[PDB]
Amino acid sequence: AQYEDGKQYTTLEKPVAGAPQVLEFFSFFCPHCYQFEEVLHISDNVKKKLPEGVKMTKYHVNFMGGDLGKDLTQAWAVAMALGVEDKVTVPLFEGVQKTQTIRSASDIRDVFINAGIKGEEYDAAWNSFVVKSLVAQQEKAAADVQLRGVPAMFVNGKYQLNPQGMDTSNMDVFVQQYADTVKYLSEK
Repeated sequence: AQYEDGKQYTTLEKPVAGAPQVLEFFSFFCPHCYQFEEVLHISDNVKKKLPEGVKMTKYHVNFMGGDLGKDLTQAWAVAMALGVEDKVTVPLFEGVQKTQTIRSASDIRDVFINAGIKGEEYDAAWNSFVVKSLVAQQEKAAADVQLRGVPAMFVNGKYQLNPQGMDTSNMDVFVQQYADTVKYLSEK
């Protein structure tokens, strides 16, 4: 009643097994995504509503931005492999959509160095298999769920969260509603 399949979430017709707990696809080029992270703080709020044990996962997509899009996906892999995701996210959104300093593969690297990673660590990580695998892993995940647009978040690999069927009025009300539905979906 409170959460029906079709209002606040749509049950995937052809569910994907082996998928992570809570998956969230995004792109540094996607403007709505900036609103999701920087303004709404969706990623850190949903995390503060998820039950103990469950873990969130973010993947970058390459159908937006051209070759540099693919580089940002690979750049995102490096962010995951090194586990510095909780620091490079903002300056990458700002460097691409706001300041507009990031316009090639070199500027992205420059962001990481200023962030706190050695210039040798980044480059060595960029050409690492763990990174290539993650780029192939992300691409596959995005292809399985037949992703068409970002942002987007899936649960249990069998439930796609619909932001359409939720409160749009109070920005704070949509946040909690978006997080609550994730809590329920996680338990089910």
